[PDB]
Amino acid sequence: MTARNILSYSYEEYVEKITAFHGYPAPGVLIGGFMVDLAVKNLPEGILYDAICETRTCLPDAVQLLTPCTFGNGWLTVLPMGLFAVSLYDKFTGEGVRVFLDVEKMGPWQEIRNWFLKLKSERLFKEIREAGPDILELRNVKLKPGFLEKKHKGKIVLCPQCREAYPAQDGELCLSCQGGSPYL
Amino acid sequence: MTARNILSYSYEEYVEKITAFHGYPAPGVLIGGFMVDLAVKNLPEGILYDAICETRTCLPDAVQLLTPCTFGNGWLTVLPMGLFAVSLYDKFTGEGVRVFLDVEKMGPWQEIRNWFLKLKSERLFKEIREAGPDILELRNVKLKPGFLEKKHKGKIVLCPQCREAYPAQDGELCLSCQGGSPYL
Ligand SMILES: [Cl-]
Ligand SMILES: [Cl-]
Ligand SMILES: [Zn+2]
Ligand SMILES: [Zn+2]
Repeated sequence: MTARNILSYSYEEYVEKITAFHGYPAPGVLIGGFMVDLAVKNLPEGILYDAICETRTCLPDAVQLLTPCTFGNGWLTVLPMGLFAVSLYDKFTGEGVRVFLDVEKMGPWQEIRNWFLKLKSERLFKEIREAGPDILELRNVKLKPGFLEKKHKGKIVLCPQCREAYPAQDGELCLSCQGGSPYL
Repeated sequence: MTARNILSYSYEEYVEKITAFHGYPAPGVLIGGFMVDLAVKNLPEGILYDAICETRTCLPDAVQLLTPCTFGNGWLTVLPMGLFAVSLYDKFTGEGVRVFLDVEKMGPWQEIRNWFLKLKSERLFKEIREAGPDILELRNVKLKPGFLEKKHKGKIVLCPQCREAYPAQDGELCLSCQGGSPYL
């Protein structure tokens, strides 16, 4: 029954939007909402930010649903490191904020803890909403130089093997024909 | 002025949705719409499919906007191989369809060709809509075994260095502390 807006959305509006997009109101994307909300609230007002998720699970959809950063526009980067953390950072300077879960704060919340630590769901969902940002920690960060590199003006050539267009830098065949092909 | 629906959307509804999500009605996401539409139209009726994009640029947002597959639910995989191609495949069997651009078909469309090949925009946008799926080719594919693997029931441990939770398989530190950290 606790009032828990996520950016401009009510918690119920946010649950609606995320089930629509992600397919299920997954704990990770719900918690993810609180994280992105706290992160945005701790950036300077009106700035243009990029995003980094340190896990591929759930958290990217919280970012995509709530921020202008998407996987397809490149403003969201996903580093698959298995860490339930997101950073939002100034695109010009690389200064930003990282938000992650603080298990030290999940005393009052054993369902969130059992979920987070995969220890072996109506109760879980109520807890996420009650906890809100109380299970989160924030830290100022600055991105490494490589994350703010000029993107390269690549020359497009034709792969002799599959006859598709690809960046010439990738080699004498495209990366698929080199062995990256997922297909039999 | 050509009628060009993209799944359930009109071309104008689709342009609206994609500018909202992606930030700009980028040629890639527009073309991407035609691709995902042709792909879905060539899967058996009513089946549950996963998606693969072979480039990170634009094409993922066409998939995310039009299909239930998202980066965060794991039903969309992005293989960053620089190839403007998407496949949709049966999640159970791995049989699917790959769609890509056929430059052989871009005779009537020099603006699309100049864009696709990066050779050095009101005209480009009109052409994409006029061309529709005429610049696309389709091929039946079956995914390699590794893309249909059972996902591992990982044990969650605490990184001694950063004291965040991570999968024990990753090592004695988490992948960030091992060196994957994007932060200074
Ligand atoms: Cl991950
Ligand atoms: Cl790529
Ligand atoms: Zn090739
Ligand atoms: Zn660590």
